Amino acid sequence: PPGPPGPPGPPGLPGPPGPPGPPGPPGP
Amino acid sequence: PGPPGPPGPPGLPGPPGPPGPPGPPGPPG
Amino acid sequence: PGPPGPPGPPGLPGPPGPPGPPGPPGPPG
Repeated sequence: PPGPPGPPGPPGLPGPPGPPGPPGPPGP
Repeated sequence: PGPPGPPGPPGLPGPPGPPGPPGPPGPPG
Repeated sequence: PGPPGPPGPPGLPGPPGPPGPPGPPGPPG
């Protein structure tokens, strides 16, 4: 009969970049 | 011999993505 | 039994990255 399932695939791509960070500190 | 088995399971999710861009400028002094 | 099947497909993309860092100080007052 057929062989067993192959091994797991490789890890996926890295995730996409996150969103922009928060606004910065009040100016001087 | 028998035929080859089915394709294996999908891989794990990839790693976390990188930090997003720097935020916008803060409010004026 | 036949040989093991082909390797599985790639996983999904990883989780989106975290928010970037805070922006620069705003203009002077």
